[PDB]
Amino acid sequence: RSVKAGSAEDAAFIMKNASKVIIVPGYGMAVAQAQHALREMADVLKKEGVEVSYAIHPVAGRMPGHMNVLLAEANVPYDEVFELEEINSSFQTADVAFVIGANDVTNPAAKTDPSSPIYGMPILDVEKAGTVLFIKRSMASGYAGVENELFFRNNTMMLFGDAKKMTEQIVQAMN
Ligand SMILES: NC(=O)c1ccc[n+]([C@@H]2O[C@H](COP(=O)([O-])OP(=O)(O)OC[C@H]3O[C@@H](n4cnc5c(N)ncnc54)[C@H](OP(=O)(O)O)[C@@H]3O)[C@@H](O)[C@H]2O)c1
Repeated sequence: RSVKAGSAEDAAFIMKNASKVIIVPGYGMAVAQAQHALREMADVLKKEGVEVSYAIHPVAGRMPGHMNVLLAEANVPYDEVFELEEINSSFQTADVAFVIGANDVTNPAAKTDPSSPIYGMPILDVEKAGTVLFIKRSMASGYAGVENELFFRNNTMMLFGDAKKMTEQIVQAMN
């Protein structure tokens, strides 16, 4: 087994109702729907009084300064957005981590065990937050998709489905 239960229905808590998280725009996120989903989410939801930064290497997806496009091109802000080495703060208070579409960018293997097929680095210690929403089908390859057992601790994880189903059910249609 792993360590989760409700899919996006859970986001509503770590997303549309989680004092402190970090939208981690991975490959799907912006190219999934998050781009405009986490966009309205980071707004209609940040207004509730919840924080939302972005936990991802400054390259989690296609180009480098691109995942910030879904944040900018959509509407979400990048001032509360931390690339990588500075994520030590985002996840320092985030009692969650909406890890949307990321995959090898969060490979906590470096945080858990270097045995991984790669070497990892200062990823975005996402599992090291309250909950975590790794939204994607399942066999997410990415640049590595290796060691990522992060989905085995306190309700922190991945929510099978498309990043478009992520914010659509939580911030766009919980119940
Ligand atoms: N950006 C650059 O210029 C650059 C340059 C050199 C190295 N890198 C490195 O490349 C890595 C990138 O990490 P990352 O997490 O962003 O990358 P990935 O691991 O490259 O991420 C791809 C992930 O997004 C998902 N995905 C793809 N299409 C999707 C879709 N249509 N809808 C929903 N999900 C989709 C995939 O899983 P699912 O199919 O399960 O969704 C996949 O696992 C980093 O280690 C980085 O340092 C980047």
